[PDB]
Amino acid sequence: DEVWVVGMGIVMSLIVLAIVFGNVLVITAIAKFERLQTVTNYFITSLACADLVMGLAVVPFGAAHILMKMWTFGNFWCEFWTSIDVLCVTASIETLCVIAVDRYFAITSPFKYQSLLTKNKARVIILMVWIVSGLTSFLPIQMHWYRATHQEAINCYAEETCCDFFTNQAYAIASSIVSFYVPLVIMVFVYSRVFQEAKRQLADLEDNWETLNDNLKVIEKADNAAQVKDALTKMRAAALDAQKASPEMKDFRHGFDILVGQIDDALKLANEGKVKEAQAAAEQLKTTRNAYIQKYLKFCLKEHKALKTLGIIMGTFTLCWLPFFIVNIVHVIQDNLIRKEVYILLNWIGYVNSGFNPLIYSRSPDFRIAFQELL
Ligand SMILES: COc1ccc(C[C@@H](C)NC[C@H](O)c2ccc(O)c(NC=O)c2)cc1
Repeated sequence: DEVWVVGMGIVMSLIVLAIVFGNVLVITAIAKFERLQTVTNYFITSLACADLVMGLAVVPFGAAHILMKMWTFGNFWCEFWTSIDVLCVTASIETLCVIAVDRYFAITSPFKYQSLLTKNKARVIILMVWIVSGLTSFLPIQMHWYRATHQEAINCYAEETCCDFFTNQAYAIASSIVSFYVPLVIMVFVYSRVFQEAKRQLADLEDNWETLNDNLKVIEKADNAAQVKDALTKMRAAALDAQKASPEMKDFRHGFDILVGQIDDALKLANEGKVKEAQAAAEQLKTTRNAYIQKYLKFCLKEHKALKTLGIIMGTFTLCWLPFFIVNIVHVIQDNLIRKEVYILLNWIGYVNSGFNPLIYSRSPDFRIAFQELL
C-alpha cells in the first residue's frame, strides 16, 4: 500500500524543516549581535553547525534510502553519506560533553574560570573536537577500514544499489565508545557535580538569610544597646558570608554591598550609643530585605528552572541516543537478536535530537529576547 510512503514522508519533511530552521535561528544572532558572543556560545554555535550539517546531509539523503527501494546516487556518495553521518553524530555528542565541562568549570572554581580561557582556547577546543570526530568517522570508512565478515554484506560492498551499514566488532565498539560512552560518562559525572554545587549554593544562601531575619526581628524589640550591637554584628557577618557566596550576579553583589553598607551604618550608630537611631536603621534594613524577596523569588525560580534543566538535558539526550548505542553493540554480537527496522527507528530517534537541541540550549532570557526581532 501507499501508507508507508505518504504517512512517513510528511513527518520526515517536517523534521528536516524544523531542524534546519532551528539551527539557522541559533547560528544567527550569535555572531551578529553583541552580548551573545561568549565562550559558551562558541561551543553552542559548533553544536548548531553540526546539527545543521546533519539535518541537510543525512536526514534527506538518508530518507531517500527509505520509502523507495535502493541507492541511486553512487558508491562514493554512499561512503560520503555514511562518513558525514558518523561525523555529525560524534561532533554533536562531543560538543554536548564540552558544553557540560564548560558549565562545570564555570560553577566549580569560578574565579579561575573568570579568565583562564579566551576565544583562542575555545576555538582550539572546537577544532580538536571536530578533528577527533573526523578521524573517528571519515578515516575508517572512505578507505574501508570497518569491513564485515558476512555474505549479505559482500553483496552490498561491491554492489552499487545498496547502502546498508555492516561494521566490524572493533569498529562498532570503538565508535560507540568514542561517540557516546566516553561523553556519557564525562557528562554524567560533570552534571552530577554541578547539581550538588548548585544545591549547596542555594542552601547556604537561604541559611544566611534566615539568621539575618532572626537578627532583624530581635533588633525590632531589643531593649538596650548591647543587644542591638550583637545582633547587628551577627547580621553583618552573615551578610558578608552571603555576599562572598553575568549581570545577574553583578546586581546580586551590588545589592549585598548596599545591605552591608546599611548594616555598617546601623552598627556604628549602635556602637556610638544611640539605640533609637540603630532601630531606625534596622527599619531601613527591613525595607531592604523586603526589597530582596522579589528578586530572589525570580532567581530561585530560574535556579529550579535550570535544575529541571539537568533533567531535561539528561533525559532528552539519553532517551534519544542511548537506545541506539545499546542496540548497536547488541547487534554486532549475537547479530540474530536484532531486527533491521528497529535499528533504523532507533537511529532516527537519535537523528531527531538535532531539532530538540536548539529548544534545550536556547532557553535563556538573552536568547529569548534576541530571537524575537528575527521571528
Ligand atoms: C539499514 O542499514 C542502515 C544503513 C545506514 C544507516 C545509517 C548509518 C550510516 N548511521 C550510523 C549512525 O549515525 C552512527 C553514528 C555514530 C556512530 O559512532 C556510529 N557508529 C557505528 O558503528 C553510527 C543505518 C542502518
